[PDB]
Amino acid sequence: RHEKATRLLDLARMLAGSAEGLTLDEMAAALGVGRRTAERMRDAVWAAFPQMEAIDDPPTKRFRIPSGLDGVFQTPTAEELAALRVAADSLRASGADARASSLYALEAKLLSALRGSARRRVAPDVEALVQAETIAVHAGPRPYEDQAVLGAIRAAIKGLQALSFRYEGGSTPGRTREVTPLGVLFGRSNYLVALEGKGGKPRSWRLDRMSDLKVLDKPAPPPQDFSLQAFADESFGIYHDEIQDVVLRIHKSRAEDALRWRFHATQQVTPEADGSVLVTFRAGGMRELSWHLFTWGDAVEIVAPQVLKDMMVQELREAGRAHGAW
Amino acid sequence: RHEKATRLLDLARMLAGSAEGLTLDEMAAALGVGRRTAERMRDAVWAAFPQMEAIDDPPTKRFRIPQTPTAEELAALRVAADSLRASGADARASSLYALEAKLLSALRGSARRRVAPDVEALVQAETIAVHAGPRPYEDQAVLGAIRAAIKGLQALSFRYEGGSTPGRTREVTPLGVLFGRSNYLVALEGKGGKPRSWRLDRMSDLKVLDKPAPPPQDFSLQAFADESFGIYHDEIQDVVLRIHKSRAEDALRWRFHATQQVTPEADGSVLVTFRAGGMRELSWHLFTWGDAVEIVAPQVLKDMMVQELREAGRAHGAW
DNA sequence: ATACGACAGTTACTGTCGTA
DNA sequence: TACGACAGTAACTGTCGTAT
Repeated sequence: RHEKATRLLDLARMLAGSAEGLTLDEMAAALGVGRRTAERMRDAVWAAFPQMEAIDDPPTKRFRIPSGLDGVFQTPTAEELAALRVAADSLRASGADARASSLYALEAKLLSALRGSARRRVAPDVEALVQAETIAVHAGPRPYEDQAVLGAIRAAIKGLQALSFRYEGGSTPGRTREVTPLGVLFGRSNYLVALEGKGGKPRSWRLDRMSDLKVLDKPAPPPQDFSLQAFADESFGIYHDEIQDVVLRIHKSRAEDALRWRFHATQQVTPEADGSVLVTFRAGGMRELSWHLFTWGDAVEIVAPQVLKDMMVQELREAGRAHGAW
Repeated sequence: RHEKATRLLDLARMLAGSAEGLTLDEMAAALGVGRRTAERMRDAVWAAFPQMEAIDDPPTKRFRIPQTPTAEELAALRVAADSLRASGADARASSLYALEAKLLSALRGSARRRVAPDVEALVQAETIAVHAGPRPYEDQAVLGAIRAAIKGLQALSFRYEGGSTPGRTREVTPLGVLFGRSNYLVALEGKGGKPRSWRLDRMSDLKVLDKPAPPPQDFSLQAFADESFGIYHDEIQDVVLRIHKSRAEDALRWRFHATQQVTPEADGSVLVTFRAGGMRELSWHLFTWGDAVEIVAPQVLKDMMVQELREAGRAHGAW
């Protein structure tokens, strides 16, 4: 059959580039195949590539392939070249010209490394596909994706040196302040997560207001424990508040849409027996949450926390008087 | 054991050795498996490697098959695929990850291991703020027909579980796929006129038809995408907003529509022209401005607004 | 020629369980 | 771990034809 051998030669790919070895669990997690069949694939890949090295990492053996597969399995396929540029174009069409420029550069190198003769062959079908699909563009402020602002910032955190720049807003606009670069979070605007000097909690800043950029030659590292994605998932979006358990009651009117809906990274989607759906999660940013609570109209009732009652009826009198409801 | 997967790759190993073509009458001997199964191996590789060509010397067949980027590139490709896997977009992620693999594979060691520790320094110095909305229903298979029928220019007979006529199959011209709230297939019910959009959630028991259905020479999927602000294609109203003086900054650098024009003021406000339908979806986006917005044109925007406002207004005791 | 199917019969497909 | 084995059960196999 075909389906069975596809997933094998894809695992051979997963090991051909790890360069440290993804252990049997880390090699069979991207497949969810199972233990013993994963080891059977280990021998099928050895019976495919007897140069595949096993290396220890007690308490486990990590496996890698050091010398590349056959070129048959390395030169990319149509849908993958296509899906690279549909996303790179999506960035170009979301004002994110730098994030795109990098992926475009990839595509260029990815095609000159294809033998010229074969490129012309499946150059067109790529274009057919990229035309055929399109990604939505929801409405949200233009991303402040300037390379010079991102050249200093992907390098301040590289040498782990500090950085001082001029920002506008907050309680004190204009203060050219020095901070601890952690990483950039791409969102509605573009935001940089960083910390002032020492002491406190990592504040928020919008790239749109960055001038006087220098790579402050005064090294300063972060708290080693900290992954930026963890700080990301704190809030329901951007605004960082006192993190809040929330629980929502969805009518049956929108039951089966609530099942496949995605509120937060910490969802608790278990259905009431009587048709409703109760959803609990935990994050800050309770106003942006009310904004998403418009989308459901009369199909959800804020049950807890009762701070959402305040924020919701707040924004329904804030946009209700200015429109002509009450 | 596990023979089926390993004995097959050794077929593509010779389809890359030939460059002139091997026939079933040969391959069935160079594998010792027999002809009727050799006739299935070709189909298998053709499903993996459409690059396999069939040089035909009458009256038999023959068969043959025909970098070093910056950390920045790799980390950006990675973070993209991750923001895909974090959205439920399984089909579009699975491919960006595969593309990272196939070029990591083709890198020499002392460099592929020299910049392997550098990728993740970046991959955790950025992460993308995934947004609330349904999981895009992307199953490799129920988009696989659609790609075949767009390449082969064929038609797509598919059952549909929604839209006032659910239960039986119906033919359309496969025109495009718009990835949005959910995932969408825009098609022409019949031919001529304007396109109607179908949610992929409710399309199953598809089949590509050997009755090739050609699309018009002059259709633009991005245009139709713009035709409705957001998703559902209402009438195209000429939309006209005024944003109060405060949120000019984000308005001036906002992106309401692809056919939008941001005209500033003198009194303090900002004037907004654009043109597309979707009154509900836009009343939603205008809730996220509060009271800095005065709807001018059309009149149905005001209505859809007050409709979907007091619907929650009496629902949440705020009125 | 090859594509291509139906149809008994077989022997790999899982997951689970054992010892050196 | 690197390893078989258990049936338990769906796919793999090859005789046999149809189909230009």
